[PDB]
Amino acid sequence: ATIVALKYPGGVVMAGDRRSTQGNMISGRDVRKVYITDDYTATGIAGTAAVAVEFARLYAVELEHYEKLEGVPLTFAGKINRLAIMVRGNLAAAMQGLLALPLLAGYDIHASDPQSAGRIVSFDAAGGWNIEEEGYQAVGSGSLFAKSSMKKLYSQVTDGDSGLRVAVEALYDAADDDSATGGPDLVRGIFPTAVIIDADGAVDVPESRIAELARAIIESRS
Amino acid sequence: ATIVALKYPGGVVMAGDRRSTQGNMISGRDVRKVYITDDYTATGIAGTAAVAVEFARLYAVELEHYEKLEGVPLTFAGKINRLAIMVRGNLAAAMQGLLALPLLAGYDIHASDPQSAGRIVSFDAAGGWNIEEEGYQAVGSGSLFAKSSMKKLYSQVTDGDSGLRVAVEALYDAADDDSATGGPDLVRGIFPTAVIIDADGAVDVPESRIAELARAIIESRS
Amino acid sequence: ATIVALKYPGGVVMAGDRRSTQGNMISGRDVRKVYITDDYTATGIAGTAAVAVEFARLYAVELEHYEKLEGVPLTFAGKINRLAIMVRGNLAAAMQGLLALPLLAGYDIHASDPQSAGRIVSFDAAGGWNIEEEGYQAVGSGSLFAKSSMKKLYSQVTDGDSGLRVAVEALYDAADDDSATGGPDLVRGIFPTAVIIDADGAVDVPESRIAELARAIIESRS
Amino acid sequence: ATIVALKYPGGVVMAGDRRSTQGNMISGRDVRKVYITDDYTATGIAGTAAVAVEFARLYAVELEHYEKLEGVPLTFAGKINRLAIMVRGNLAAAMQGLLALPLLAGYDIHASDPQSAGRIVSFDAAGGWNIEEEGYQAVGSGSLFAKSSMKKLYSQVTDGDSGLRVAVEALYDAADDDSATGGPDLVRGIFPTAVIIDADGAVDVPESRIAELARAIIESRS
Amino acid sequence: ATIVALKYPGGVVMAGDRRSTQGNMISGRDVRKVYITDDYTATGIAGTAAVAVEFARLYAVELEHYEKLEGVPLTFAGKINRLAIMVRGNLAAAMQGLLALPLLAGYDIHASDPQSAGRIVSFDAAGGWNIEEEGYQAVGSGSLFAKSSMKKLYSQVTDGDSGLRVAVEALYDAADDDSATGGPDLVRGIFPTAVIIDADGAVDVPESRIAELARAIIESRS
Amino acid sequence: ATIVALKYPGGVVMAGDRRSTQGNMISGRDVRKVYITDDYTATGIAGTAAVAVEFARLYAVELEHYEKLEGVPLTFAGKINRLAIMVRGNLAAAMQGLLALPLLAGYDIHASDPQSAGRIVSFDAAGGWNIEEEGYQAVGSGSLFAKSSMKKLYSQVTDGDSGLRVAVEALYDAADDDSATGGPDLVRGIFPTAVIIDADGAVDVPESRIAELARAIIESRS
Amino acid sequence: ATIVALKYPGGVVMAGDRRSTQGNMISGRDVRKVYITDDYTATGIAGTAAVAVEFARLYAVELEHYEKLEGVPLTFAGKINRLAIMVRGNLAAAMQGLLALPLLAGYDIHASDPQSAGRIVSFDAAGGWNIEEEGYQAVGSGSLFAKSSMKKLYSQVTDGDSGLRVAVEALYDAADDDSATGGPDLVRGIFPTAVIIDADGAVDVPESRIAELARAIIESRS
Amino acid sequence: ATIVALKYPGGVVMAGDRRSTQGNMISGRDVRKVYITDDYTATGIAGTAAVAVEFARLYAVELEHYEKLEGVPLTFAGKINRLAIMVRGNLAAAMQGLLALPLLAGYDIHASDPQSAGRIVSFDAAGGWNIEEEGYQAVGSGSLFAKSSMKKLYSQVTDGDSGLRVAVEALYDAADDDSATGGPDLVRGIFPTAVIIDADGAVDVPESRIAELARAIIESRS
Amino acid sequence: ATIVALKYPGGVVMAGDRRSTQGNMISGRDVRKVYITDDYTATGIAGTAAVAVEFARLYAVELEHYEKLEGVPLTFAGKINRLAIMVRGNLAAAMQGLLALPLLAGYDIHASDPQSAGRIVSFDAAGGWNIEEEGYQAVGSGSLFAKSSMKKLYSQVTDGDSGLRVAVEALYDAADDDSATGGPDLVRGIFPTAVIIDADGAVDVPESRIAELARAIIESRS
Repeated sequence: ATIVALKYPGGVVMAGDRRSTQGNMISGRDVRKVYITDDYTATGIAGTAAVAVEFARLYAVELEHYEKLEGVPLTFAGKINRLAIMVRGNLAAAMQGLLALPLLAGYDIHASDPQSAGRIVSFDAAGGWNIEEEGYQAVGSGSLFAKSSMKKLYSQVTDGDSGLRVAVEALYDAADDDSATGGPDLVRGIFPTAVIIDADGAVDVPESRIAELARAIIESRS
Repeated sequence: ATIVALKYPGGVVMAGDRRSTQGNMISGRDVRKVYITDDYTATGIAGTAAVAVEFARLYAVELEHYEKLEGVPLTFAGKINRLAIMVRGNLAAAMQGLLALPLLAGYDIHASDPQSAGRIVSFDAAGGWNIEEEGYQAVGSGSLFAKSSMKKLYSQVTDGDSGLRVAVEALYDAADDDSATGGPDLVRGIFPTAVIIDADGAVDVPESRIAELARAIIESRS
Repeated sequence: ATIVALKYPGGVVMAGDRRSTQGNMISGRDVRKVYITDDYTATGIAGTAAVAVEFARLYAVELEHYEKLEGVPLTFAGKINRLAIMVRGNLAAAMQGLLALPLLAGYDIHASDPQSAGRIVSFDAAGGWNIEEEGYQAVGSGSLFAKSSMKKLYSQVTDGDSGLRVAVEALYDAADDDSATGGPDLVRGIFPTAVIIDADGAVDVPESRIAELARAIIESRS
Repeated sequence: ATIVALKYPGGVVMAGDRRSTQGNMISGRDVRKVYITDDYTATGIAGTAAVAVEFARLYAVELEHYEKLEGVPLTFAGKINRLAIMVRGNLAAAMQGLLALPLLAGYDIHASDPQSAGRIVSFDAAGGWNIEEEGYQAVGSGSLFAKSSMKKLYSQVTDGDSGLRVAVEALYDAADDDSATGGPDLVRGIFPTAVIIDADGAVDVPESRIAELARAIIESRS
Repeated sequence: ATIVALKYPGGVVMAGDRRSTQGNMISGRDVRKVYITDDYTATGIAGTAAVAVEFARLYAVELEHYEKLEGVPLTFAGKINRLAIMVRGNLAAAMQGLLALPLLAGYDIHASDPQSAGRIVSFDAAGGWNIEEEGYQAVGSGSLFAKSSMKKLYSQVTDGDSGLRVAVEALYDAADDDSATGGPDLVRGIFPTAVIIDADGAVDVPESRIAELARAIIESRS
Repeated sequence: ATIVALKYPGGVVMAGDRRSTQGNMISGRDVRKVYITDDYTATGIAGTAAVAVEFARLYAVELEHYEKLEGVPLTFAGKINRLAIMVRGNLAAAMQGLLALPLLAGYDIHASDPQSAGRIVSFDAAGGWNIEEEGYQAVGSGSLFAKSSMKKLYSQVTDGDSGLRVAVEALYDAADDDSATGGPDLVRGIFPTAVIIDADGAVDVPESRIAELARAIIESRS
Repeated sequence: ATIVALKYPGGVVMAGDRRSTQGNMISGRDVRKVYITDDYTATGIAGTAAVAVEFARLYAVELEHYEKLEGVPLTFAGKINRLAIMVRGNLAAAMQGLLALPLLAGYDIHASDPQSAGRIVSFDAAGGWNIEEEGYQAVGSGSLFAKSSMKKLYSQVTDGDSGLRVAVEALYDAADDDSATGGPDLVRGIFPTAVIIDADGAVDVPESRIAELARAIIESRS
Repeated sequence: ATIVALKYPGGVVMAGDRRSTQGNMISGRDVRKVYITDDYTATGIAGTAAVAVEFARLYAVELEHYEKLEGVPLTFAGKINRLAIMVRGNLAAAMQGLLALPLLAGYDIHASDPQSAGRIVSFDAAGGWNIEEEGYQAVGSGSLFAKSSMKKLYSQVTDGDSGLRVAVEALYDAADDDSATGGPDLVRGIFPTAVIIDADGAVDVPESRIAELARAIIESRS
Repeated sequence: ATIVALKYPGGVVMAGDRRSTQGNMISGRDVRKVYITDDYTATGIAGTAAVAVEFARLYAVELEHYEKLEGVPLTFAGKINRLAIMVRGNLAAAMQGLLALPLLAGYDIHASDPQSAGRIVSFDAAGGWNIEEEGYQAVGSGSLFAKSSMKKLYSQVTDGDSGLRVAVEALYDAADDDSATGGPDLVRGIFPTAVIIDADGAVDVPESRIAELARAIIESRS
């Protein structure tokens, strides 16, 4: 399990792997771990799937409920506070073993500079949150390898396509260096899913672009 | 870690994977686990590498020492007894965690029927040994998947090439179903190693044949 | 504690940090961890210093004793076997907490190709050894960060100076990403020590070259 | 984590480091640990960030709520009592491992002598509080080194700039003597944050002054 | 218990406190912890007295025995090795609770520069040794406070008297900041003992000089 | 921590030390441990400060509340019962480690003989109370030494000044024999605080008298 | 169990109680705990009687054996070393519960000043020894009370009778303050035993003198 | 702690010691343990004082409350039932260590024979009660010795004075045979307290009679 | 199990009960526990019978062996030392549960006064021994009751018959007060065994005298 997210001028990208493992045996091959909560942010949870899907659904439901009740969407700080409270409320279950660490990436429509409106937030096991400002952040088992790869590869990010390519390459490096992370599948045609958030909203990247990027990266590495 | 061995008319084949993992992180990519002790048998040990290489070297040294002292090679039963004693003498270290389960495949030159002279022997953690007679046997973490694949694929074994193809396909299935087993590497050009033992002795299969077999299997599975 | 070693055409380089920490408090600022055993190989041990210096001295003494007794130096395989036996004999003390993982880099004078005569060997806690062939290897607390940095930076290695620069940059990255690794000191003038082994023997890199390389890297990163 | 605070004629200064470490790996590089609750006092919490930010926000909210309800600000003794109750109410979580030790520095507008109106209060893990009167106090992992440095350097404090320089030098010494404390960053341009409280209220020290002070201290130490 | 030692041009000084405490109750008031082994070095052990006196006597006896047997005194490296072996041989008793950490200070008569012939060696609990080169080192319960005081006060060391004054001031600071360290006694006339080693040998500082230095320091601090 | 109290004809005196220690390190140098609850009695608590200040404040608040509600002050037996109930209600926290043993000294205005109206009450950890009648009582870590000193020195008590001198001498002896008790400070000018209760009420002894008494005692002991 | 010993001009006295208690029940009423080893020293052991008598007999036997073998008595330092070795050799039994702490008092015939030839040595549980120089020392359960009493009463010691009276008074105070120490028995006529060592040798004090001293002390205390 | 009670024609006597011990150290010298609940019975509790005084006060309060509510005193069986319920309700605290075993002695005014109206009741730790009919009963640490002494001495009981003398002698024997029981004090003038209950009610024995009885017993034993 | 022994002018008597109990069930009714080792002393062991008989036989064998080897009987001190060594050598088995506490009574033929030549020695579980001088001593489960009875009844001992009667009465009292001690049996005719030692040697008391004494005591108690 590895989820990466980096900031590019005018938006933010988010991607994750598609592998679920029960110990050392592979259980899933195309598991989806990146979800869209509402128009201008997406979340990704690494850990137990049973807690991850529940957290995603509950976060989306709470955001929609508040928006319907008050008539206006929550501010970014309010969303961060709600997610932090949700994470903190599961500390006992995390101690038992039901651990889920989410990653939040969104676009701030109430920012003076649209080019620097992208935000990346990481959460701790105890509920603490920190706003990422180095331009990238990764979570999961292979987070360290992906973070090092992004540290070296962030100099080539200029637009959305460059950021997507860097994210795919970081995921490939994490899968190469970690046995719990699943790389691109050229036999079954399974590729990581990505979400791009910009001023127009959050959209889902088509599988064709990710397939071409993965094929190009594999050819280059050969 | 997965090592497979099956019997074909006129000989016996033996193959294993090339992956070493320290927990969940990949440490090796072309680790060799199949060794040739003397002319008419080869061994393969799955488990801790530090114990596996030591066991292989010690077994070869003991066989050579006996052959030099007495002037004649040991019988197959004597070799099985020596290997069983060696395995039994390491039970305390196996209990602590230094476990090594070897697999023995050899050719009996003192058999009435040369076509049925192949032998496969499996060893337990307590030193018990059993002569395999179903025609195939696998050891390691992904032994069950490989054994099922060989159970379905043993009907197509007629000669050495068919047995080698079946072994490679079983290793591929085990790597597909197990995250601790490494499949063929089309980027770095790493392929499993195989040893063929027949009436002329034990030889090492060239990497080119294994590469072509793996490529054909991958193309067929696509 | 971080020690790195990579292979370049015609030799091999080896370097390590200069930090000793007692828990979370800094105890040493210029600790030397890379030692020269004899003419054509050098070793580096990461872990408890009391065991590291003892292991280095004992290995050098054993090599010199064998060379004096037999009149010829040991082969590389013999040196690897001796070091593996020494590491394996300390497993109980390592279990208690006195752990020391050495890294071996040397030059093989009995190789057909002088340009590919460099060797890098890594040792496990149980005494297992593996010959490194990816071109680089790192040990210590910050080994992962240095290994990722070398994975990205190995494409620029052409000669000794390039390899030394890559090693220094990898050490700098490891110190940046790890609080237990000490980076270059521009106030006290403390810089990591490096050893270069080639066909002419093993020599110690002067501090001036490492100082200039570290200053250039710091200026580039600014 | 290290937070220092000392008293100068006519006010009080407060500063802290910008390092967050998850065990031995660095997680944050510009973490803010000094916060302003209201006009005439500021607080600093060392320990778990998830508890520290919550404590700061809750203390500020409680003070504002009381001021709005009663129409007058709380006395200094009342603020100390409220903070002590808040600290005491978290003793079980501190026993489990969620420990947070705050440091309180403020200006008493109801004092006969304005020059001696500065107050420094330290809190224990059990909720006990003591008013600091030696002129300085430090909390965190590297509190001892900073306290010794301030013990030697307090003789040069005459005004606000002298106190700020002494605080920065004490933080530098603590970072030098402790691996968990982050010193000034000349590459990324990260410097410790400081807050100055005087008769006109609590203000935030601009980063430029701290940068010049740190550069001067580094040059002097060279 | 606190023992300090610092280097001055042309020699080395060594001093320690005179307090023995059984838990929280004071048992001794003039305990001697600095001993002279032979002509050109002195040792000081902090910890259990029953082990400290035994270690001092055994070290002196071993040095004298070697000098009598071989006719020449041991080199400094040999003395360090012997002391390290002695410390390492007591690791089990230290684990039970009989811990003794010695501090070694000596003068090297076989050095090119007489002004830089002073040496300070510190030993770890596991037997590891490191040659001190910052110019000072302290051991005992209040070692940190004394080390910080010496860090600030080392700039005034020019000769033997300055070094002695700095050592006495550091001991006074350690006694002030630590309840297990005994300061100067103006009622019973008990003062710390000091040993000065120079090119002429190791001598014992008379109590009168230490008394005057302590009185001057107390008057200055008033 | 040591608090002493003895009876003299016409009143009662009470005094305590000014040292707070966190294990073996000194944390406070002028901590106040003797408090005045109301007109005709004072209390002193030895142990955890966080519990001691809370107990003193709560006892004073309860006494004032009862006096305001009923219009008449509580009898001495009622005050003893209230304090015993308060002590008994904290037995679980004392078992965990939050132990606080108070000492009560007061003047009974409803006694037939004004000269024998002084009362001293000691409390146990389980809430039991006993009225002291030997003429003196001490509590704290160094209670035994102070009690022995008062046993020898009680023959010289004739009036208030004699009792104060005896109490100061007992505190000095306790500080001499105990490392957790702080004696008079001739450098920082810190002296123990004392409270005198007589027929006119409870008053605080000025620091000048205690300073002169301590100086005279120190001169006599020299 | 309480044994006291103090120094007077021209000799040294030693005395102990006569009570043995099995838990809380009295088992003995006239147990002797002070023994004479040879001419110029006597010893007293507090703790388990079965170990105490054995230690006394063994010490006397060893001293006599050495004197007979070498023809000259051991020096005082040699006797101290032998007793320390004997105490150290029983550390395991002391840990189990068979603890015996001896007290050594003797006269040095090889001293320049006969008036200051008295010596008092105390031993720790780990075998450490310290020469007493305050003029008095007590061991046993009620050692603290006796030591405080001697601290106050040492000013009246001028000769042997004064020292004996002070020792008897200290024993009486220890018995008064400790329930495990037996005071003088006026019904059965049991009184503590004392030994006086001077330039003429060690002699046993007659019971009549101790009886008169105890009666006078009891009458004075009435 | 020892409390004795025996029956004589026409009444019943009750007495107890005056010693309180905290482990092995004496804490009290004239502690009162025999109390009068109402006109025709008295109680004595041995064990923790904090529980003993509380039990005595609560029993007296309950008896007075019932007498005031119903207008008639409780029967003896009702009093026994109430005391048994009170003892049974404290079983958990007794299990923790807060054990208190009371002894009840009273006079039955509703009995046919006034000469045999005395009653002695003993209570167990579980709340069980038994009416004593052998003529005597003792409780406390030294209960066995006192019971044996009363077994031998009960033949001389004819009236109140004889019973009082027998009780005092039994207490003296218990104090002689037990170190936790305090005998008569001829120095401080402390003697055991006794209560005599007859047809006229319960009265307190004056100290003079007990003093004369103790002096006569001591003289006889001499 | 109860064994008693008391001293009378001109000799010493020794007696014990005849009951063996396995927990709470009676196993033996006439078990003999008093044995004669040699002419002038007898021993009695209380505890495990399997150890008691072995100890008696071994002690007798050792005494006879020494007497035969040297030609003269051992002194009383030598016998005490041998018995103490034998008891001390069984401390581990006693800790497991095989406890045996012997009682020694003998006649000293080498004493100046024949009337005071009787000796009684008691031994502890750790091997310590004490010579009894109060005139009586008892061991076993009911030792306390017998000792109290002898304390009251020792005033009537004038000769052998009086001592025997006192011993029988003490045994009867111990059996009455203890359920593990067997009293005289008037149905089966079982009575305690006694041994009388005087100047003429040790003899066994006939059962008729003990029967008459027990019958007289029973009649008197009726």
